[PDB]
Amino acid sequence: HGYVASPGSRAFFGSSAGGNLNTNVGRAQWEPQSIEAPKNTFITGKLASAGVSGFEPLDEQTATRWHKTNITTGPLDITWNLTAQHRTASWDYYITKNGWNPNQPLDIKNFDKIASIDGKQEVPNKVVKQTINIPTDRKGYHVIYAVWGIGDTVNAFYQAIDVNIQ
Ligand SMILES: [Cu+2]
Repeated sequence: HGYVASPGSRAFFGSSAGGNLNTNVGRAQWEPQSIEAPKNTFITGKLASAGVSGFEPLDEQTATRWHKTNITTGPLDITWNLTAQHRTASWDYYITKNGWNPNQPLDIKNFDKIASIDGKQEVPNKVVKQTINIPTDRKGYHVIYAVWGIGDTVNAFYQAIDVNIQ
Protein backbone atom coordinates (compact mmCIF):
# COMPACT_ATOMS: atom_id res chain seq x y z
CA HIS A 1 0.00 0.00 0.00
CA GLY A 2 1.27 3.35 -1.10
CA TYR A 3 0.57 6.54 -3.05
CA VAL A 4 2.46 9.29 -4.85
CA ALA A 5 2.68 12.29 -2.50
CA SER A 6 4.68 14.59 -4.82
CA PRO A 7 3.50 15.71 -7.26
CA GLY A 8 0.34 14.76 -5.39
CA SER A 9 -1.65 11.98 -7.04
CA ARG A 10 -5.34 12.39 -7.89
CA ALA A 11 -6.19 10.05 -5.01
CA PHE A 12 -3.75 11.66 -2.55
CA PHE A 13 -5.22 15.15 -3.24
CA GLY A 14 -8.57 13.71 -2.10
CA SER A 15 -7.17 13.20 1.42
CA SER A 16 -6.54 15.70 4.22
CA ALA A 17 -2.75 15.17 3.84
CA GLY A 18 -3.25 16.22 0.21
CA GLY A 19 -5.23 19.31 1.26
CA ASN A 20 -8.61 18.04 -0.02
CA LEU A 21 -7.65 19.62 -3.36
CA ASN A 22 -9.92 17.05 -5.04
CA THR A 23 -13.45 16.55 -3.75
CA ASN A 24 -15.76 13.52 -4.12
CA VAL A 25 -13.07 10.88 -4.48
CA GLY A 26 -14.70 7.97 -2.61
CA ARG A 27 -12.23 5.74 -0.74
CA ALA A 28 -9.35 8.02 -1.78
CA GLN A 29 -10.39 10.51 0.91
CA TRP A 30 -9.24 8.06 3.57
CA GLU A 31 -7.03 5.47 1.90
CA PRO A 32 -5.35 6.80 -1.25
CA GLN A 33 -2.74 4.05 -0.62
CA SER A 34 -5.22 1.27 -1.45
CA ILE A 35 -5.53 1.29 -5.27
CA GLU A 36 -4.37 -2.32 -5.76
CA ALA A 37 -5.15 -4.45 -8.79
CA PRO A 38 -3.43 -7.26 -10.72
CA LYS A 39 -0.45 -6.26 -12.85
CA ASN A 40 -1.23 -5.14 -16.40
CA THR A 41 -4.78 -4.03 -15.58
CA PHE A 42 -5.40 -1.18 -18.03
CA ILE A 43 -9.15 -0.92 -18.59
CA THR A 44 -10.16 2.18 -20.54
CA GLY A 45 -11.99 4.63 -18.28
CA LYS A 46 -10.89 2.69 -15.18
CA LEU A 47 -7.21 3.68 -14.96
CA ALA A 48 -7.52 6.12 -12.08
CA SER A 49 -9.54 3.64 -9.96
CA ALA A 50 -7.79 0.50 -11.36
CA GLY A 51 -11.37 -0.89 -11.38
CA VAL A 52 -11.33 -1.07 -7.58
CA SER A 53 -14.60 -0.92 -5.62
CA GLY A 54 -15.20 2.44 -3.97
CA PHE A 55 -12.66 4.34 -6.09
CA GLU A 56 -15.04 4.87 -9.08
CA PRO A 57 -15.32 8.65 -8.62
CA LEU A 58 -11.65 8.98 -9.58
CA ASP A 59 -12.46 7.85 -13.13
CA GLU A 60 -14.30 11.02 -14.15
CA GLN A 61 -12.33 12.78 -16.89
CA THR A 62 -12.73 16.41 -17.94
CA ALA A 63 -10.23 19.20 -18.52
CA THR A 64 -11.21 20.95 -15.25
CA ARG A 65 -12.36 18.20 -12.85
CA TRP A 66 -9.05 17.58 -11.05
CA HIS A 67 -6.41 19.68 -9.34
CA LYS A 68 -3.11 19.91 -11.26
CA THR A 69 0.42 20.43 -10.01
CA ASN A 70 2.30 22.99 -12.11
CA ILE A 71 5.51 21.42 -13.42
CA THR A 72 8.04 21.93 -16.23
CA THR A 73 9.30 19.53 -18.90
CA GLY A 74 12.57 17.76 -18.12
CA PRO A 75 13.42 16.12 -14.79
CA LEU A 76 10.60 15.58 -12.32
CA ASP A 77 11.05 14.18 -8.81
CA ILE A 78 8.44 11.58 -7.83
CA THR A 79 7.95 10.76 -4.16
CA TRP A 80 5.95 7.75 -2.99
CA ASN A 81 4.85 7.12 0.56
CA LEU A 82 4.25 3.50 1.47
CA THR A 83 1.90 2.76 4.36
CA ALA A 84 2.74 -0.94 3.98
CA GLN A 85 6.15 -1.73 2.49
CA HIS A 86 6.28 -4.71 0.13
CA ARG A 87 9.05 -6.45 -1.73
CA THR A 88 9.11 -4.77 -5.13
CA ALA A 89 9.54 -5.88 -8.76
CA SER A 90 9.24 -2.61 -10.66
CA TRP A 91 8.23 1.05 -10.91
CA ASP A 92 6.79 2.11 -14.26
CA TYR A 93 5.75 5.57 -15.40
CA TYR A 94 3.59 6.61 -18.33
CA ILE A 95 2.38 9.98 -19.57
CA THR A 96 -0.37 11.03 -21.99
CA LYS A 97 0.75 11.83 -25.54
CA ASN A 98 0.79 15.30 -27.06
CA GLY A 99 -2.68 15.76 -28.57
CA TRP A 100 -4.63 13.58 -26.11
CA ASN A 101 -8.20 14.53 -25.21
CA PRO A 102 -8.74 15.51 -21.54
CA ASN A 103 -12.55 15.11 -21.92
CA GLN A 104 -12.43 11.43 -22.93
CA PRO A 105 -11.99 8.32 -20.75
CA LEU A 106 -8.34 7.50 -20.02
CA ASP A 107 -6.94 4.81 -22.32
CA ILE A 108 -3.42 3.44 -21.81
CA LYS A 109 -3.02 3.36 -25.60
CA ASN A 110 -2.90 7.18 -25.45
CA PHE A 111 0.12 7.20 -23.06
CA ASP A 112 3.83 6.51 -23.69
CA LYS A 113 6.02 4.79 -21.13
CA ILE A 114 8.62 7.31 -19.92
CA ALA A 115 10.52 5.47 -17.18
CA SER A 116 11.07 2.01 -15.75
CA ILE A 117 12.97 1.28 -12.57
CA ASP A 118 13.86 -2.25 -11.39
CA GLY A 119 12.89 -2.93 -7.76
CA LYS A 120 15.44 -5.81 -7.60
CA GLN A 121 13.04 -7.84 -5.41
CA GLU A 122 13.99 -5.79 -2.35
CA VAL A 123 11.82 -4.04 0.23
CA PRO A 124 11.85 -0.25 -0.25
CA ASN A 125 11.86 2.40 2.46
CA LYS A 126 8.57 4.08 3.46
CA VAL A 127 9.54 7.12 1.37
CA VAL A 128 10.74 6.38 -2.17
CA LYS A 129 12.25 9.16 -4.27
CA GLN A 130 12.77 8.75 -8.02
CA THR A 131 13.53 11.14 -10.87
CA ILE A 132 11.87 10.73 -14.28
CA ASN A 133 12.07 12.85 -17.43
CA ILE A 134 9.02 14.63 -18.80
CA PRO A 135 9.36 14.77 -22.61
CA THR A 136 9.57 18.24 -24.15
CA ASP A 137 6.64 17.71 -26.56
CA ARG A 138 4.23 17.85 -23.59
CA LYS A 139 2.60 21.11 -22.59
CA GLY A 140 -0.51 21.91 -20.62
CA TYR A 141 -2.66 19.33 -18.87
CA HIS A 142 -1.25 15.80 -18.85
CA VAL A 143 -1.78 12.70 -16.80
CA ILE A 144 1.15 10.69 -15.41
CA TYR A 145 0.36 7.06 -14.57
CA ALA A 146 2.69 5.65 -11.91
CA VAL A 147 2.64 1.89 -11.32
CA TRP A 148 4.29 0.14 -8.36
CA GLY A 149 4.68 -3.54 -9.20
CA ILE A 150 4.81 -5.86 -6.20
CA GLY A 151 7.58 -8.48 -6.13
CA ASP A 152 5.89 -11.29 -4.19
CA THR A 153 2.32 -10.94 -5.50
CA VAL A 154 0.72 -10.63 -8.94
CA ASN A 155 -0.51 -7.14 -8.07
CA ALA A 156 0.43 -3.50 -8.47
CA PHE A 157 -0.57 -0.11 -7.07
CA TYR A 158 -1.83 2.45 -9.55
CA GLN A 159 -1.51 6.24 -9.23
CA ALA A 160 -2.91 8.67 -11.78
CA ILE A 161 -1.32 12.12 -11.35
CA ASP A 162 -2.70 15.35 -12.86
CA VAL A 163 -0.07 17.86 -14.00
CA ASN A 164 0.00 21.20 -15.83
CA ILE A 165 3.23 21.48 -17.80
CA GLN A 166 4.60 24.95 -18.55
CU1 LIG B 1 0.02 -3.13 0.64
